[PDB]
Amino acid sequence: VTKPTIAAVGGYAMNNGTGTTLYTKAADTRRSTGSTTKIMTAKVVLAQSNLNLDAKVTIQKAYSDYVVANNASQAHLIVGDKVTVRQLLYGLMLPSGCDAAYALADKYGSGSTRAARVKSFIGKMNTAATNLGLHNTHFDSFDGIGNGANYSTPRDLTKIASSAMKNSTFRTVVKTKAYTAKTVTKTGSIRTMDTWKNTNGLLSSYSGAIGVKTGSGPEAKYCLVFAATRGGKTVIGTVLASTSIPARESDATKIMNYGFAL
Repeated sequence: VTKPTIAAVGGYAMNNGTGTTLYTKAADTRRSTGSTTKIMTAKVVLAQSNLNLDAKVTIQKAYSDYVVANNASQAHLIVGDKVTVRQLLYGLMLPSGCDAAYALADKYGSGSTRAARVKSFIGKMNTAATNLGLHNTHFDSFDGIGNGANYSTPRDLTKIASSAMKNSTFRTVVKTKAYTAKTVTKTGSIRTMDTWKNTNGLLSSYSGAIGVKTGSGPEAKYCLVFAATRGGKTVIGTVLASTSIPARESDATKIMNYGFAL
């Protein structure tokens, strides 16, 4: 059809299976990523050699005080509770839990203090980007809150998502609309947390939708990394700095419809 007009200042889409570019709009112009940064955190974790999805992590007061201070989005994890790595991945990706991101960084970074392990974890995120051969991506935080040193591009981010989608656990989490965690309490009892719902509205509005993660920030504005399959063909892409929640959703709908019609 005809190229669609979108509100996002940055946009990109490709055939996930072949790598062929389908849509472009300032595809290689660097911008702030906000919470879309959490896609890489999940990717690094899932690639750890010492990965055990059933391993349990104790929620520290630090994770809790962190979201309060930066008034970040959270999964409402309760300090004292024991949560598995698998549950933390759902907490990170669905409601966009920055408290979960912190817990994952602290667990998989290497070092003797929490401060040292987060530093090491962020170093791992950048190494992963270099290994993907990226040139316009740099991380300064494990969640996207950090600073102006936290940037990427619509093309770079799409390649990061495509790489993560190669992991079945990642694909499973990302297409999940709702998840309810049953955690272990400080005294040993089982707690049913309030249900977590995925912030990505395409999972319900766009048929074939299968991913992947919304994002936002004071500088990043409204972002979304999307993916969908139809006729055995899957297009994956990114939209950076759209003007609102609904606008970001139609931007992506428009790009995907165009990509499938090419």
